[PDB]
Amino acid sequence: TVRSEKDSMGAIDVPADKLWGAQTQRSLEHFRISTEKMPTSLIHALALTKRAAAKVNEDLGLLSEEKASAIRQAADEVLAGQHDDEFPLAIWQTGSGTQSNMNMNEVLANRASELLGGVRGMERKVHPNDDVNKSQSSNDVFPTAMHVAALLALRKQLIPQLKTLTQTLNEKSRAFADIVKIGRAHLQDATPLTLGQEISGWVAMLEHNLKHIEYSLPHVAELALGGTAVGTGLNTHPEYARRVADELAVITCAPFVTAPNKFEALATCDALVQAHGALKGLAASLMKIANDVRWLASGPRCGIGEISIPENEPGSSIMPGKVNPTQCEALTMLCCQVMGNDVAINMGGASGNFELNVFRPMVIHNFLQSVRLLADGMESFNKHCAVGIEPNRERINQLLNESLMLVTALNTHIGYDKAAEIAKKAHKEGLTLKAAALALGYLSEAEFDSWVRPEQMVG
Amino acid sequence: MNTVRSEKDSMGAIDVPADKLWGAQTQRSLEHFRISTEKMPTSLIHALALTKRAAAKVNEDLGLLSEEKASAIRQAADEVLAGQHDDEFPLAIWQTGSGTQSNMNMNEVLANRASELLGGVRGMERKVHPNDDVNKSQSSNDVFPTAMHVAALLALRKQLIPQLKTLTQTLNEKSRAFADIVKIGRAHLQDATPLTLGQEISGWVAMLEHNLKHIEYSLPHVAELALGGTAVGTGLNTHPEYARRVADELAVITCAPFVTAPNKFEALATCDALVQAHGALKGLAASLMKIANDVRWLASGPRCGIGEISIPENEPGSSIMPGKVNPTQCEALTMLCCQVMGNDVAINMGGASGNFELNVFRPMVIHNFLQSVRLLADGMESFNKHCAVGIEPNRERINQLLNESLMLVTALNTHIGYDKAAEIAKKAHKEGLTLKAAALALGYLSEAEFDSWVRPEQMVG
Amino acid sequence: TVRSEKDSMGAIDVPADKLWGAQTQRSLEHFRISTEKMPTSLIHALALTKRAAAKVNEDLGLLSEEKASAIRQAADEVLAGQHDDEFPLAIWQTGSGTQSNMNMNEVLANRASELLGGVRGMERKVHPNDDVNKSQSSNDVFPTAMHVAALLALRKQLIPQLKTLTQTLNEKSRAFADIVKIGRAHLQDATPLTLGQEISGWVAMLEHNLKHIEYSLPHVAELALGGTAVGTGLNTHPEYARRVADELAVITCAPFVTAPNKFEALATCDALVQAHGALKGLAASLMKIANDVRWLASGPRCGIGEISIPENEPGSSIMPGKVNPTQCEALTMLCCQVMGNDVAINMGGASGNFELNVFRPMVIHNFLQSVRLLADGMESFNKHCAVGIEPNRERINQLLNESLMLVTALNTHIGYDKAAEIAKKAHKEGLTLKAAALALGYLSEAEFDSWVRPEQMVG
Amino acid sequence: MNTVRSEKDSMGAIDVPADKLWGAQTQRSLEHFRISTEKMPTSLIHALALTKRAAAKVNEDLGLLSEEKASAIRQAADEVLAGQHDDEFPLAIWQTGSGTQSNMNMNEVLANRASELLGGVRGMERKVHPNDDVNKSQSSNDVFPTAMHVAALLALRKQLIPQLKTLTQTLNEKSRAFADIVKIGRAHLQDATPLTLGQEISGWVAMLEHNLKHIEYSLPHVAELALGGTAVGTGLNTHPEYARRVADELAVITCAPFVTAPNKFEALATCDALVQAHGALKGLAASLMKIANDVRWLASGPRCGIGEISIPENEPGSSIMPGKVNPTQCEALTMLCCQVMGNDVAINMGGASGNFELNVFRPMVIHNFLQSVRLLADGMESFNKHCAVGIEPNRERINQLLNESLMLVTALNTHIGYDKAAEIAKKAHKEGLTLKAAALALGYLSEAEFDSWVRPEQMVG
Repeated sequence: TVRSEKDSMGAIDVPADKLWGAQTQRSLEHFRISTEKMPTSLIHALALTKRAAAKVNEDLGLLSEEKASAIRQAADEVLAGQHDDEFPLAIWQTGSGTQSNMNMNEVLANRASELLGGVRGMERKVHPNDDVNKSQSSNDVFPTAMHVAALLALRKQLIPQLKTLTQTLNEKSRAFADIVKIGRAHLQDATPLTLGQEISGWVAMLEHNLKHIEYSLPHVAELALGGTAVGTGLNTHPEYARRVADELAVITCAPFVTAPNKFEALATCDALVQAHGALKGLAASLMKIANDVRWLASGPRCGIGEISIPENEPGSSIMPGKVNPTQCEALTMLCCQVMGNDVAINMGGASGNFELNVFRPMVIHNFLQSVRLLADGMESFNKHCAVGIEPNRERINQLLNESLMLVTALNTHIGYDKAAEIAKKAHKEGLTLKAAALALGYLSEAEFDSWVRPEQMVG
Repeated sequence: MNTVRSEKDSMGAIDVPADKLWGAQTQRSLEHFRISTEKMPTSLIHALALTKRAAAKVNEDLGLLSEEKASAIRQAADEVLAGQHDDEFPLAIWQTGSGTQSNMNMNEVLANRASELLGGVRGMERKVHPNDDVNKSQSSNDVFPTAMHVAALLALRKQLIPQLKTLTQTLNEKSRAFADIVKIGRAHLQDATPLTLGQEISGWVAMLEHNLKHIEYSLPHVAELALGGTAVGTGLNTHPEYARRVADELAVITCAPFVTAPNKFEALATCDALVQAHGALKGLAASLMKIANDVRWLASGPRCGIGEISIPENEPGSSIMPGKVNPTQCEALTMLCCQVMGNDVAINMGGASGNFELNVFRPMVIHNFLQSVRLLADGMESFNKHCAVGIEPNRERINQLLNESLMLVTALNTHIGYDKAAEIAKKAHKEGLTLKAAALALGYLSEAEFDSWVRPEQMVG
Repeated sequence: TVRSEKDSMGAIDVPADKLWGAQTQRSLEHFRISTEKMPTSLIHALALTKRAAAKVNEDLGLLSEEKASAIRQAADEVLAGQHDDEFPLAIWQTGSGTQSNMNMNEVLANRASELLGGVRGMERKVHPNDDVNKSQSSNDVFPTAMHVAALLALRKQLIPQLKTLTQTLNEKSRAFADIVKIGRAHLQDATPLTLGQEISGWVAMLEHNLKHIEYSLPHVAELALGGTAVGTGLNTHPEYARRVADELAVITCAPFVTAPNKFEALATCDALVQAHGALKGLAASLMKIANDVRWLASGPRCGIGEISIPENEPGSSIMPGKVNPTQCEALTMLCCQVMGNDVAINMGGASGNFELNVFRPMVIHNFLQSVRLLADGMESFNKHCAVGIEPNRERINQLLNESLMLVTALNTHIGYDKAAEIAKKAHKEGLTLKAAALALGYLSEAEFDSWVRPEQMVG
Repeated sequence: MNTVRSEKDSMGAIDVPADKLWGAQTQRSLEHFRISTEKMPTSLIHALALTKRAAAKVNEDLGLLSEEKASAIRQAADEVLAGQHDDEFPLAIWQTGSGTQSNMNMNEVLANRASELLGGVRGMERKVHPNDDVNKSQSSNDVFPTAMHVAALLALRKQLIPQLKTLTQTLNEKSRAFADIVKIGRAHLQDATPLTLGQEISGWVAMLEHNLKHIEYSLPHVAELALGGTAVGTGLNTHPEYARRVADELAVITCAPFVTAPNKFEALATCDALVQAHGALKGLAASLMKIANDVRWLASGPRCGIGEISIPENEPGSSIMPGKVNPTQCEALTMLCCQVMGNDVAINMGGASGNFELNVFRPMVIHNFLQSVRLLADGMESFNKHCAVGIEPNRERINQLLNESLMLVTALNTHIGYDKAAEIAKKAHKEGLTLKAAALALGYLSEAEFDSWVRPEQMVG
């Protein structure tokens, strides 16, 4: 049920049905903290990093073809979801990510050995440090995997969902471009605008956020691999750093480059501090959009009620028409999460010392969580709420025409004094503007209808 | 004034303005830390003056300082406390992280002024000396944290807690006045089963009562003073009774329960008491944010919002816009609540960043802490007098919303059964009717029965 | 492989081998956001809440004995770890926690039905809403479970580990009470103190933190259950709120009480905002302690090196004596996490509206994570680092006696001018204080040894 | 001055100090928002004056305002910009959340002063009118966000970016000067394989270069101006060319690339551009924190720390304490970096909290944003001139640490093999020896061979 594996500290029992080795087993004794583990995106990015390193080491004559090919095959099995239970280590580990680096080295070595006709364990044909970790340090591998996971997640998950939600809201803005509604400023009734114009503000917000996120991508694409222990690249081939970045770009189809300054790359998490700045911007914009949606949908009788949203959860037959804005609640909650995650990242990023930042597992745990939250939240809000936003046209018109805000349309036809007198009488006596104007005898019903045109007050 | 006076320290001579009372170390700090515009607040300047006044009294008691000098230093400190020397403290928050430079600012100003009070002059011929006399038995390392806690505890006791109690009393009065006014509930922003306006306000009251207890729990730790720890916490170069005596003297002159810190290493190496006390303040900020938001949403209108309450109108409006009242006190309060949340993060980072024997993030920590206390105290004072005391219900609007809602339908269940009550509610929702109109249209009851049976005052417990 | 369950929205297929029902299945369609789920502590607290509600409903004659007993048995199975895979829902759900409330209602009803000789599904003998949710709302159940989980986690995990770490450091402080070392202020050499005194500062910090955490417990012990939908308790028995709090106190052995104001209890997360304030205080104290440990252990040759710590991970045979402070790295990282979690909690807690705060899943996700991180982090730091702290006595003495800081011991024997002259000569020429004093002929070697006593300079 | 002047608004009459230029709405705000001590910063006051100067010019171009009045308003605004009226702006940050009251403060001061410039008087007989003339074509809702972006973009362009470039140049000079000085590496705080001091400093340089690019990426969005959106974004009651014309005029007079916001609803309902730009500033704060910490740790000593570099000594020391230099510039800089992190949270909360057509957290957002810019700009300026320009290596100490370390042992591998090199390192560690002493004791090489083979200058790439 167990096998005996060894490292420089001695022998330790490892579960026979697992592919990790002595160092991963020791880490399970020493970092038993909470429940957060490396996310799949990061495990995959680590496997890609090892796949690329093995290819380059083979190209340079440093690693045999049979070993490099077997390591790549084992890495491909990880990427294909065959080894999810082989990565048991906590986020809350050595701050360089050494323990997860060695977790990947051991799993890939033991599995590659089997692919070459050997066994897992100390009789293995492929070796975690001498083969799988060749030319590498934990110090440069972990930040490489951080940036690979971050850039691919932004490109493949977050940006597509942002574009999809933007397109939905742009369609709604055009569909509702002629629906005049009351403005609200300071929460008070205000000058009118169209529902389409209000939604166009949400659209422009998401378009601006996309640009800010795109501006953060070039720095995240810079990779530390090749800096080795402290940034000098001591005892590596002069072409290794460029070659491994090129190979990662090939296999991922993304524009990875080697970091021009390896000391900045090892000593900081600056690219991720900056990129997460754009994500907390998106979180503040999504919070505002989600709040507008839920407030505009509030009711069905004692709130605003200008729009309806899809009803996705069962309700009580004695409470028909009550629709809780549950997608808005999930989205506003995760937006608060992103703001907190930004603080954790900022503290970690501010806390490097000398040649190495050792707050890395926590930084990437927060960053990749924010990406999942924002991408999946935008997907869910789009599919289950935004695509179904519809106006309540009678309620919109009732609020608009019963308000006091259209009174300025009378200024050019009668006095400002008379228009103001009409509004004051309406407010004091609970009348519409039309009823107050007729009672004062300042105009005809025909004149009011001709002169007070909300569709001429939105430009 | 253009004319200068030459002042000296261990580094040499430097020119200071002839009409000012500070000395060489203040002038160097003024010239070397030209960073932004934030300076020590008056509360902290006063706390430093109190600390020097107490230290002079105890040094005299112990035979270490002459009566002549001790009395003159106390007189100079009382002038600072009386507001006569605000322009003598020009230094930035963004200075040395121990607050050494502001300690020396007080030492120099008090020495030069005490010299004049003894018939002498300011400058290098002074009769009283900043380090040998005004800083006797002290270090910057233990003086600045002492002044931090003196300023913090007095601000909490004399400004924040009284204003919190006052706002709580006002809202308790409103809760009692409106105890019989039934209104629609709102959960998830959706219409919900009713409660009274008094019950809703009682929630705000209970929040403020809980916050007071949390703030009170933080006061004993802030009352612990570092003075007597000297440079690294061991008390080297102090009389064995000095730490206790100076805490006692500060307690006498401030009428606050200051005590010497039982562990001077914790007192010098951390800002932990302020990290914890500010945790209670960010709790109060979250509660005030919610209360302020309820007030402004409930007052929203005049015709396209909720409009269940009115608030006092303090700012001019437009003649052509009767009935519009911007909730400006609510806006100031929600803004400062956000400020307190950010200040908490700055404090937490400074508090987490001590090294070995000394935390050197102190000016920044106290700048944020005292700002949060001013904002919460003055914000509650302003919100109370300019909004809370004048909150009133709009009774007709409250009843209109309640009677137009679908949420009173369960009052029918005991009379006609669940199935028919649900049928009425569904018809009312689908057809845009009141519950009464839907019930009459189906023939399930009369108007008199509806009015007899549907009683909101029986639906609030 | 599936069964058909029903709610008010219609029929939906549910996996036959699962115990949840229609509403939980719908939630899996609508809240597919990230990977964070309710933690075990919260699932258990929900089960305890349902167990207590069923007991009280039976006492009041509202629920049959056979149904109440079967519900309690099913809840006990959850608490015993038999149903961990029956709670699949995301944190990022309806902000009142309705979906997780219904998850518990459905699992307990389907399982209780089996315990009464029935089946799971629509033929069940026990009903999720009419039986398991009797006398309750999601609005008051979820905050009750939040406070039950929070108070029990603070009492059973965090406070014991805090006391254990404090005891270890108190023992180290006493053991090292006579070891004089150089002080450090502003990172510069400073007046001496003992290693025991320095550690006593850490101890006093942890003692103060325990008091602050204890002060937060009475508010967390207040429970919302009995306030029902909006706080009025409409259509509940007048004794129900007190009875359910009493029953929770009995079964958990903790001092739960009914909240004296149910409107504060439903409309806010104030108790948890305040309690988390004390946890971020602990995080700032632990950050400082962990940093002192790793800096004091830094080296082995080019840092401070005044203490040694246990070596828990393998190293390279060509780098003997290098010991990375990996427990300090895990602890400082999780302390940053707690600071970020506090911001997320503060935003959620500030964001209630009217009768209900609907940021609750996110608030409790953060709060319970901080408790796990701090409790497990203190356990790990204690077991794997603090218990093994030892002084490097020769290095401590070398730094102390080669510094310039002991010079003030000469002030009372010779001039201050002469002592200052000795220190300046030592600094300019790279000498010890003793060598400089002898070169100036200001004292004998015997006088220096008699007069310069570090053990007399620490009080 | 005790004597008053009666000023009027729509609400009635109120007394203002006779020697002041503001009017009734400023006086009401001053009296109703007595909250703490933070006021509008001078940069924002100047941006509001620039906005009114540009609006007057365009209104005159469009035939909407007489040449007489437009020229007088521009003259009054230029007086504000020249620093002649700082005491005419007394209002708190903690005011109405749209900044209406500070908009009116500028309208009233400029109208009363422009009246005097036309031969008239201040007060109700004035020749120029705050709302009809100075606020013509404008709303508070679009003026205050415009002034926010004008102040923010000019502060970034004229203060922050130049100081960032200057500090970067200094550190690049140091990196080149020290390119040949090999020192011990430190990873996890543990001794590590070597690098040059120039290489280590090149990391700081590269950080500051990256930060400059990130800040530059944020400038186009801040350059978008809300002016012309009026009350809710539709531009009702403006000439169709007004929004473009006023952005063009602001671009001319400031020499900065201001443009009208393509979507006025986004411009009025959010502070998104400032949320994003402040994200780049908190990035810079994290980088500066790391650089400042490296400097102070590397300079720590004089005898019980690292001590690889020296820094300028700017503050007096104790005669009895030669060689001790507190890193006070590093302490001021690390403190303000914490402040920027907290300010970011306050900004994020305000930015997330817009409702419908208007974000009303604006005074708080701009107070934090402009503070962060002052702190980072002035902090970099101060750190550069008072610390960075004078950083020097301690060459003997650098070499002592390098030669006493165990981390040069791999230079032996090619000569004697891994096994013997590892044996030497283990013996040196266990017995407290240098690598050379351990190698000689085992008889594995001579002293001349060790000196020939162990070359740190060959171990840095």
